[PDB]
Amino acid sequence: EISGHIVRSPMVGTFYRTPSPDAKAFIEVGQKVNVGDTLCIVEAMKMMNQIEADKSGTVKAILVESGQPVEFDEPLVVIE
Amino acid sequence: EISGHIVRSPMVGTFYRTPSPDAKAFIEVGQKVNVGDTLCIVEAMKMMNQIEADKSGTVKAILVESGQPVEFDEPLVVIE
Ligand SMILES: *C(=O)CCCC[C@@H]1SC[C@@H]2NC(=O)N[C@@H]21
Ligand SMILES: *C(=O)CCCC[C@@H]1SC[C@@H]2NC(=O)N[C@@H]21
Repeated sequence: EISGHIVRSPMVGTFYRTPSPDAKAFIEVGQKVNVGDTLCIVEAMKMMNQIEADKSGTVKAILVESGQPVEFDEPLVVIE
Repeated sequence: EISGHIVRSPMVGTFYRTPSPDAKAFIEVGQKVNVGDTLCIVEAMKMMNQIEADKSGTVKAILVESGQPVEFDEPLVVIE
């Protein structure tokens, strides 16, 4: 059912929506993003990987909640 | 940009995706739901309101994370 371009995790770690515990989220559903825009962060033992959009579009859905563990290739964000 | 049928909060309270702190979520993006299916819970001072689907379709997006406060009429879930 999930149609659109799916941005997947490039690593095993913990998913975060924000640049810090007190900051606002990089993106929200309905937001337009451009190639290169940071969508989220996946962290593993303090190694923090900033996941960027590989194509421009609108954020259709965010599939994981902040603080949740993600696997390699796990769907994170859908862009339409 | 958010196209589809939007299920909104009927009250001011706290949004929860699960029936208990240790349970799995009622729904996930991509899941097909039928009228009457529970999508989430909004809680205010232990008054727990189970939000049900008013139409059948596929969950396109979930707009709030568990434990976050929601306002009256705030968009919660999008059904396509
Ligand atoms: C390390 O274990 C200390 C906490 C690290 C927090 C980082 S900053 C970027 C991520 N966003 C967030 O909310 N927490 C993560
Ligand atoms: C009251 O303040 C005690 C905690 C109430 C927990 C309830 S059970 C249904 C909701 N889901 C969840 O994860 N927590 C909420």
